[PDB]
Amino acid sequence: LDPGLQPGQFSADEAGAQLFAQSYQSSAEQVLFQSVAASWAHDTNITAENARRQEEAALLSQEFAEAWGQKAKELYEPIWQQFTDPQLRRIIGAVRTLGSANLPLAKRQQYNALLSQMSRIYSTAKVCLTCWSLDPDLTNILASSRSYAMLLFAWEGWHNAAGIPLKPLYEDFTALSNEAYKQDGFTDTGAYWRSWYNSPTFEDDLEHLYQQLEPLYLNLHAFVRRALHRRYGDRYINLRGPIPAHLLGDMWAQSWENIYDMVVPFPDKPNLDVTSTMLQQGWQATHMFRVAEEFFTSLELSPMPPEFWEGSMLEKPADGREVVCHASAWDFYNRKDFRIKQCTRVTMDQLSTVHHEMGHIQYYLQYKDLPVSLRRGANPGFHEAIGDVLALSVSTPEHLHKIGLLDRVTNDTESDINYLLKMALEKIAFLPFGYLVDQWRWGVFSGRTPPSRYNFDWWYLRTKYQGICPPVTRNETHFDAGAKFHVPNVTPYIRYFVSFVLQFQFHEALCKEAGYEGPLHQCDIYRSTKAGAKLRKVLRAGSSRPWQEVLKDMVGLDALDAQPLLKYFQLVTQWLQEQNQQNGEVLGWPEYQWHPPLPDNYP
Ligand SMILES: *[C@@H]1O[C@H](CO)[C@@H](O[C@@H]2O[C@H](CO)[C@@H](O[C@@H]3O[C@H](CO)[C@@H](O)[C@H](O)[C@@H]3O)[C@H](O)[C@H]2NC(C)=O)[C@H](O)[C@H]1NC(C)=O
Ligand SMILES: *[C@@H]1O[C@H](CO)[C@@H](O[C@@H]2O[C@H](CO)[C@@H](O)[C@H](O)[C@H]2NC(C)=O)[C@H](O)[C@H]1NC(C)=O
Ligand SMILES: *[C@@H]1O[C@H](CO[C@@H]2O[C@@H](C)[C@@H](O)[C@@H](O)[C@@H]2O)[C@@H](O)[C@H](O)[C@H]1NC(C)=O
Ligand code: PRO
Ligand SMILES: [Cl-]
Ligand SMILES: [Zn+2]
Repeated sequence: LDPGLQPGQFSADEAGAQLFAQSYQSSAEQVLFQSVAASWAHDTNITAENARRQEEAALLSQEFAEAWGQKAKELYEPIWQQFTDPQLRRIIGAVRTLGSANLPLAKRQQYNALLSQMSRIYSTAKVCLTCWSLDPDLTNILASSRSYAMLLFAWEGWHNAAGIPLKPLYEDFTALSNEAYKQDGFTDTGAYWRSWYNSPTFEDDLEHLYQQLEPLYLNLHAFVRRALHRRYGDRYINLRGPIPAHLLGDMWAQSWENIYDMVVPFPDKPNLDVTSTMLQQGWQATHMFRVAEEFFTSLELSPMPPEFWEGSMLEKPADGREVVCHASAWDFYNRKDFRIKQCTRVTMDQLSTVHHEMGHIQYYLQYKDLPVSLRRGANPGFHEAIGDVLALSVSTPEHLHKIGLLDRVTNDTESDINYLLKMALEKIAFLPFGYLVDQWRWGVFSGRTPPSRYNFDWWYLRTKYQGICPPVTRNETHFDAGAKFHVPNVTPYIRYFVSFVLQFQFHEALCKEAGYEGPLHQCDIYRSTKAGAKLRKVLRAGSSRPWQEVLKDMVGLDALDAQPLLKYFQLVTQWLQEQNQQNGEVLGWPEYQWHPPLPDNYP
């Protein structure tokens, strides 16, 4: 570590701590930036050499965090919690946590290399028949193929190709991650992740939330299973059993909007899937981003800077380069460079993703002048909710009409049901999955789930919550959790469950602030500068203040609350409930053991 990056001398009182924090900040931007840059160079161009460079950058980051971490502990570890500047408390709090910097040198290297190798495995995995990539090839098949056998080949091929080789590395990563964070005072890595929400009752609170949301999920599930039964027959669909995991339009069955055309209750109404219109109008990735950008500026939030357009990767490279296609938003910590890396496809659901990612960027733009340690969301769920809130307005038939993607719908009860169903397939279907992923990972981190039970416990949770079953037999050679991006890429997941609840709280508060007075689900906050000012306040706060306070200022409540979500969906909730009772549906999957047979002569 260069002497210019070393911590100097500071007094052991609150005054000296302010100077310490300032000095940290003065050096941290350079170190964080070199690391984000190397990560970028790798993720947009996966090679052995770029991985080597990224790891080298990661090592320097760890060295810097060690030097300043230890100095913070030495000087302030007792007294810092009693400092009366809450922002300073948060900075010191952040700096004293070394994470992987706690590992001895050889283990830091092992850890850094594991991250590289798991990332490589997931993002370069292919299914050969030459060979299909996840994005766009297998994504497209799962989205639009209605051949049972073809869907199965894609689902099984993907889970096999991505999951199996990840398992040994993931075991090694879990052990090292735990060793690292134990030194920071946490029982395991999961405990560290959960600490970001600063709630002694976090897990209970999520459980209570889910209890309220579950009946909506059960009704949607029963309704969709009925349609699937009509399409695929009694051989492949059990009306009292879990749904085969490959039939819901999505590799992870995490969102079901791609099977909308199968379940659209009133087809004679205008087609709410505007994809073919985007295609006919010649929309490209770049136009999707401009359209998203303009919504932000309509709220008097920030446009994307030139560095964003010049630096971002908005399409899958045509040069055959290997990239991490999974959409992400990047803060380079230099207050100038902000980027999105997305293998953008021209679809309606991709348009929503563009908004999601740009929500992240907008947060970055708004809090770029805070000290580095405070450049985070009020909690990670806040960061995930921003773009989704705007996307709720964009999805409304009225907004789609405003932007030339839809002919004015008859504002009647049946148009409402269509729309709320399409939204339910996207938002309600996700809830059990958003909830279960970190439950699996928390179990792994605590040792409750050893490698010998990785798949057993994954499918337990997948069945328990989503009511799905694998369409082919799985065993512990398979590592099906590994075939979902966030696991090998070590990105926490509970943020999304939190987000999916919170975004409806945001939507309600912003719509009220916008002076809108109709039904919640028909709200469009486009061009509300009052709604923009309210959202801006949240964004500029970063992690400077307790999330409960920031939420109170915004929404009038200091807690996550399912009621705004329920109010938004109430009409389709009622309707689905009636369709299910009239069809004599069983709510749930009491034949919990059931799996479908193989298609004739597979493969
Ligand atoms: C589509 O049609 C629905 C009717 O099914 C319209 O919803 C209605 O919108 C009006 C006007 O915003 C609402 O009246 C308002 O009531 C509040 C008090 O509740 C009052 O403070 C306001 O002054 C205003 O008069 C009405 O509540 C609402 N009706 C229902 C049943 O929700 C909707 O406006 C139409 N949407 C579009 C986009 O054209
Ligand atoms: C992808 O990454 C590789 C490195 O793994 C890049 O290859 C280097 O490019 C520089 C600058 O043009 C050359 O001078 C070097 O000879 C290359 N270095 C090595 C170690 O091979 C490559 O340019 C990157 N591709 C793209 C499209 O950015
Ligand atoms: C786990 O299963 C592996 C392959 O699965 C088998 O073949 C597929 C196509 C299905 O028909 C399935 O029922 C079969 O089990 C086996 O190669 C492997 O031996 C199994 N691993 C262990 C550790 O038992
Ligand atoms: O794709 C995923 O898994 C998460 C959830 C929605 C946004 N990104
Ligand atoms: Cl999180
Ligand atoms: Zn996100």
